[PDB]
Amino acid sequence: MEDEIRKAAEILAKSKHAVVFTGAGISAESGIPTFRGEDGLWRKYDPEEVASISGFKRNPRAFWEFSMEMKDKLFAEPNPAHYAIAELERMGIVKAVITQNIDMLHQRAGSRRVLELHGSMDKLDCLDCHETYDWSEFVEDFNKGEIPRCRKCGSYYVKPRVVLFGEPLPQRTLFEAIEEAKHCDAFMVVGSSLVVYPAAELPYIAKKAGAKMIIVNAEPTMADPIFDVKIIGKAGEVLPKIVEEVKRLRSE
Ligand SMILES: NC(=O)c1ccc[n+]([C@@H]2O[C@H](COP(=O)([O-])OP(=O)(O)OC[C@H]3O[C@@H](n4cnc5c(N)ncnc54)[C@H](O)[C@@H]3O)[C@@H](O)[C@H]2O)c1
Ligand SMILES: NC(=O)c1cccnc1
Ligand SMILES: [Zn+2]
Ligand SMILES: [Zn+2]
Repeated sequence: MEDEIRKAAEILAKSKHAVVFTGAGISAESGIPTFRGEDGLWRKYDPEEVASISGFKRNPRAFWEFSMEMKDKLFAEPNPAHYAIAELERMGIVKAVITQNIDMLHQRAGSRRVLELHGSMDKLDCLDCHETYDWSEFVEDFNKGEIPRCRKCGSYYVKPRVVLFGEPLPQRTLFEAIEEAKHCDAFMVVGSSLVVYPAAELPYIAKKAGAKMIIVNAEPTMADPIFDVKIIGKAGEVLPKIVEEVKRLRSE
């Protein structure tokens, strides 16, 4: 059973307002590659021109062609980990999910409260005429290698609602996440290296507030010491185990 998974369930089974923070690691088992080798990535492309709002206004194609070359799974679906977290919310334990991912796999899995720190691929906006579109109107053409283009004014500046270099983090969502970390009674990290703000700081904020800390990651992080329970392994495998044990403790 492993003492780690049991204690995690022991903690969750006792909390009425738990919060889950997730990073790229929770979507690896869905087919979406993590941020591994980001250093090298910036050796092939100028981050300023292909991934900043400034480079986007200067030439939209750089961003889109850059995305086409790197984006792998466009029709990925939530894996067991996402569902486990949605089941936890239905059970009255998890009250919120804070994620850095832009894949929306938490919502598609049933989570009702998802705070997206880096935005998402849900919608796009034409910067010239202000038409808005759902990612679904372009997905197929994009997978065929076609740069999205406004169907109303024909502009090529159709920007997705994700945070790019040079623009601020969504303040109000960030505000809600921090408040979340301050009043939760259990804070669990899943698939995040916790290296950069806000991922790197939210755990410490919840820790100061008195929350019980749990982490499930494939590799250790520098924040591991503050966690009450830390599990090494895959989210898609560990999460469903924890939920089962919580149900067992509940019905007993
Ligand atoms: N400049 C830097 O030095 C640096 C380093 C790391 C991250 N970052 C930034 O951090 C942000 C993303 O952070 P993040 O934490 O979401 O992504 P991340 O890629 O940094 O971390 C994902 C974590 O998931 C773990 N993981 C992989 N597969 C897993 C699985 N199946 N189950 C559970 N865990 C698994 C990994 O071991 C890793 O620690 C980006 O903005 C990125 O640019 C920057
Ligand atoms: N899961 C994700 O949304 C994601 C986004 C960008 C890079 N790696 C993972
Ligand atoms: Zn337009
Ligand atoms: Zn809350």
